[PDB]
Amino acid sequence: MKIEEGKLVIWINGDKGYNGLAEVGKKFEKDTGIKVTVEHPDKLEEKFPQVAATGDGPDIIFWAHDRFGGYAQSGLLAEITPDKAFQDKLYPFTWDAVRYNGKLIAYPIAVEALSLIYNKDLLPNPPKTWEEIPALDKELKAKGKSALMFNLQEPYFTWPLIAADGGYAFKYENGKYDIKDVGVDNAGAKAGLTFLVDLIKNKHMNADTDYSIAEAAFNKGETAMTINGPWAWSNIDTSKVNYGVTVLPTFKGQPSKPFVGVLSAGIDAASPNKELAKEFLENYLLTDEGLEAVNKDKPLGAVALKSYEEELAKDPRIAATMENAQKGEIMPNIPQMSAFWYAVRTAVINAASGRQTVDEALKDAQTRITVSPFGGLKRLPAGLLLGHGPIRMVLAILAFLRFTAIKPSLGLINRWGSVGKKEAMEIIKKFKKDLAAMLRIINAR
Amino acid sequence: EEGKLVIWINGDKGYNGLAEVGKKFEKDTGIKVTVEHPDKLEEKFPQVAATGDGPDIIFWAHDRFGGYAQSGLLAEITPDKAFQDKLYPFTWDAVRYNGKLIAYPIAVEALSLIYNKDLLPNPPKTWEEIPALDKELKAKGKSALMFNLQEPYFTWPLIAADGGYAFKYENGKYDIKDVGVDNAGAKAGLTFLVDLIKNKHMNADTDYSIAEAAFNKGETAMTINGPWAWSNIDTSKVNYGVTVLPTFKGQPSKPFVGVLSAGIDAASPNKELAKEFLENYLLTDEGLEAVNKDKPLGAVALKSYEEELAKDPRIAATMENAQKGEIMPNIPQMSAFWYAVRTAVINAASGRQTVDEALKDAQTRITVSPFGGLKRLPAGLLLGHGPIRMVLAILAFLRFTAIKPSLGLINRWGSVGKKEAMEIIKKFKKDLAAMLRIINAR
Ligand SMILES: OC[C@H]1O[C@H](O[C@H]2[C@H](O)[C@@H](O)[C@@H](O)O[C@@H]2CO)[C@H](O)[C@@H](O)[C@@H]1O
Ligand SMILES: OC[C@H]1O[C@H](O[C@H]2[C@H](O)[C@@H](O)[C@@H](O)O[C@@H]2CO)[C@H](O)[C@@H](O)[C@@H]1O
Repeated sequence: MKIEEGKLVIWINGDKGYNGLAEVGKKFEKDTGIKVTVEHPDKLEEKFPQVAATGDGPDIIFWAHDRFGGYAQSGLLAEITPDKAFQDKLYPFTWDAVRYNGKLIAYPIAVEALSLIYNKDLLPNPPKTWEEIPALDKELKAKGKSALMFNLQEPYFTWPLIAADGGYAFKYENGKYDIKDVGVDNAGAKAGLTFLVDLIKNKHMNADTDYSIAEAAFNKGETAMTINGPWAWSNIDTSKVNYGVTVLPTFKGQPSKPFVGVLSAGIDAASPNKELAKEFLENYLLTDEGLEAVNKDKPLGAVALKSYEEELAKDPRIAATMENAQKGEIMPNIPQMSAFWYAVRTAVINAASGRQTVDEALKDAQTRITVSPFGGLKRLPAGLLLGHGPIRMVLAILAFLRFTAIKPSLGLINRWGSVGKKEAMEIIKKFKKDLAAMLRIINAR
Repeated sequence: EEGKLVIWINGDKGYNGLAEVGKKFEKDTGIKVTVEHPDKLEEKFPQVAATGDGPDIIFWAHDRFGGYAQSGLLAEITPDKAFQDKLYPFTWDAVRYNGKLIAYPIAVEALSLIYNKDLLPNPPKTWEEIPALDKELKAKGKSALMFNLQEPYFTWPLIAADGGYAFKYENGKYDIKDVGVDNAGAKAGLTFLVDLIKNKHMNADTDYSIAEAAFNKGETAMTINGPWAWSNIDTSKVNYGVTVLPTFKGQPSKPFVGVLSAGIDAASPNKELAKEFLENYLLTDEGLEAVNKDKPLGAVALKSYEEELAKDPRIAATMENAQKGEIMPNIPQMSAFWYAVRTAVINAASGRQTVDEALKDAQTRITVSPFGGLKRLPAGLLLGHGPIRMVLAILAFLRFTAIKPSLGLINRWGSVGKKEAMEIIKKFKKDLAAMLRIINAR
């Protein structure tokens, strides 16, 4: 939504406790008279880099830390410099997750990892291994039930199994990720995705199953197990299903390795409410009371705030969450992560639907990820400098030529003379908007 | 501002007489007409065009307008058939570019040999006479010849005499690949000029102001200048004659002929005002007379008044030297030509370069000038290599067109110095604003 000075607009995912966040925003307005609006737009992580620094986006964006590296590379995030006093209140490993090229670029909020969730009434002792689940499903099927439903549309949920036997995103040693060494192709990844695919083939799961379908099934008591994060516990509580939260099953004796996200709050680089945002984040949200308000709505997991984390550590569900976290890996925050997640999402969906073989799917994913950094434009359109092409491109290259004090061709200046007054004026105004965004990003540094 | 008129014209021309017709315009229209004469106005204009910091009307030799037009800085002019017949057809030609009229022709101007009758009763008819002439005058405490050596315009008539030429003219087009700055003719003309200097007949530092002061005080017998110069000379009370330029190897001195022209900025909100001013106030008998009465224009483009003044012997001399020379080309490449020859002449004059050095340098420099427009991006730009301004510009292009930049390019964006990038981008925004003012004025 359109940002004004003297107000705060926040984006969070629709699965997070946005209503509880709205409540701490209410206390903020009570004290400051500054209105806080919380929104949960669809595809906000894709949306943000598109509207950032223009004024059409939020002042504050919430998301797992993995996407913030790409934002920062674009310069879309304000640098966070909290006082050492505040920085001490949060676990250091959580600040690590939001540090990019020597700069802190967001506030860590909570650590989230997937767990195995099970119906204690249907399944008193959940399976310790993935390999046991087919026999278990056959057993539950005879009673009109299902062994396991979790959404297969999002790579976040299937990745833990794919990584169990040796799959990895980017090779990590010391403090660096090797963008040339991707592990989506290897034997471990294939074995993990193959087991998943066989699950579907043998009718133990359906390839179409998404978040909504899996949640409803578990919450209605139709399935004995699901895989989900702390945010899901609220709805399960409401359905009164007697459930347990535990360690994910092993694959080939090895733990499922979930990617660990740190839910983090970023401040838009061009925001005129930067001081406002930092006050809200530091002094209202990242407190025992602010976190409890959000956690009350939808559980955060293990909060980054030492004070409240120790208080919530007692909960067995959170201990299970943290146990899975230790067995998994903190997500890298590098820009290539976007390419990784996109390529792997395609591979899992294609393999699961029998659309491609496992080997075909993963080879494609690996190639797509390995080559992504080498992308970008390499040549201008053949006749752009001659004045050939869409009017938008032509006015853009004329702008380029003027910026660099270089004389345009005759074919190009003819287009400039021939363009309609209304057409050129709308196209340019957009350019003005782009230039203004660029200046705001540089100025915020 | 809207409802005001700002005009630029060279400072040695009749800007005061021009301001007079402007007060006339203000009397009948209520719109104030401001006249300014910035130094290097012909170089400054493309810098300030469409920004709001420049003039509504710019006066200059037709020479420079082909370049202005190519950058879209000029408004197309479309006078009636009635007004067009008022001016000589050959002057409308000089202000034709890409099948469009881009300025109003005012007057035709060419250089002439001006001489002191008291010091030199019969002026030299050849150039080769001048050295010995200088010796004769030096014994009387005088000088033979002083004229501006800092501007290629004043030297060119000598350089072009023995076969030096700007751009070849075949058919109805100028051969952009055929430049004659390095040939034997150009060599002979400049070498002589240089030997003239090393033999202390002239000084390489001599500029417009110095030469004018010397002639008008009667310290030098000759100078080389345009019709605009006659006004100050009249006032100095020096008895002078305006005659044909000297010869060189029996061949005539070939001055480049200029048509003083008035042009309107593409972004002017007062274009309608400007056109009425130029057509109905300036380019009349009364308007031109007012200007010519300040500083002589030469042979004006208005048929009527040119006929009334083709009686003055000074204009007769002007036109006489004009026939011997050539009308300047108005192509965009003319800008690179003048700059290249300016350096070659200044360099040779100071012994900084030998003549062959200076001309070969200018020649290849004029032949490889990119007025034909950009054909390729610089090597490695899209890979993120090059000067920061260019890299920032291409990143802007990419954002404008929603195209993904390379990683090298993205790396330059994060690596750029803040103050440097900010000044470049603020500049970009002003450039974009100028483009919009041009469109908004249509
Ligand atoms: O899918 C719901 C769940 O996904 C998120 O994980 C993301 C990752 O963070 C994104 O950058 C993108 O790559 O897709 C992944 C899902 O495949 C969050 O970590 C989590 O909070 C959110 O609820
Ligand atoms: O000398 C280079 C210069 O020559 C011409 O400039 C003349 C101008 O045309 C005259 O009207 C008068 O102002 O004297 C000037 C030279 O001092 C060209 O018009 C100009 O573009 C070129 O650079």
